[PDB]
Amino acid sequence: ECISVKGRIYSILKQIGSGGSSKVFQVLNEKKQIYAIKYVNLEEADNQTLDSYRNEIAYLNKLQQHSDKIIRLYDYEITDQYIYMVMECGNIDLNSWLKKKKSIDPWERKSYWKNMLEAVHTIHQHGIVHSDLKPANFLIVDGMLKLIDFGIANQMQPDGTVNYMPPEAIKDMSISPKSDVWSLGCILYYMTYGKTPFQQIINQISKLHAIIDPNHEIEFPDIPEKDLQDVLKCCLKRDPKQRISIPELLAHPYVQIQ
Ligand SMILES: O=C(NC1CC1)c1ccc(-c2cnc3c(NCc4cccs4)nccn23)cc1
Ligand SMILES: [Cl-]
Repeated sequence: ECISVKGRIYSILKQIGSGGSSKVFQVLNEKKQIYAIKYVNLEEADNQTLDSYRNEIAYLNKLQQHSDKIIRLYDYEITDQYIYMVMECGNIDLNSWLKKKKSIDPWERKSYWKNMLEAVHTIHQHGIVHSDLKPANFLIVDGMLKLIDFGIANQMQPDGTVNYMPPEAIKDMSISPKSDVWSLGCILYYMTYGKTPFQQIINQISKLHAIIDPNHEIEFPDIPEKDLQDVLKCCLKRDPKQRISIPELLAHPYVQIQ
């Protein structure tokens, strides 16, 4: 089982994901290095879908030079029939790593948050609001967390959830960078307390209710890191105008004082 891309040949080791007409494979080049190749079948694809994938590739190419907390794109090939993207392969996604972990190391949680902030900061500077951040969107490679996509095209499922949905995303059924702060908050909450803020409410219709509800209060058990407590509280403010910004989160003692 092989894949060729712009001259070069690759052996499929394992399929790691699949979505709308796309598949992500862990593969090897001739020198026995590991990559992740994404394949998209374009045969039965809208002009909307095509344009979203074109928009994804352009943004991923551009955003290469600006942060190394964005997945590396080594090469790509696009025709009317398919797209191949040769990207970095990670060790493990952040969702799978959080589910395997007993207790999160305080220094390693702070390192990861820094990484997430840098990645999301970067896409914001180029006018992208992701809008659907989850642990599944971050990948552990080398020592660092990297963002793997931009919420531009359809997300890959591993081979959903509303636990990270911001209140204004539910309230706007009748886009701000503050929306990414909420979701990033929820990942940090999970990294801190072992649960997302509303992971206790199993009913999805009931889950959407607590997120929008001012009179529902999120609990914050006290911890050694009083800075971390505060970061969590400012990210998880229901009113987006009063919610903390990425550039503020970067000036925050939790991230600055070592
Ligand atoms: O589609 C992606 N990004 C859009 C901008 C183009 C995308 C999807 C998956 C990956 C990727 C690259 N590496 C991984 C990975 N690695 C852990 C593994 C799981 C199984 C074998 S390795 N798990 C999940 C996803 N991985 C990178 C980019
Ligand atoms: Cl912001």
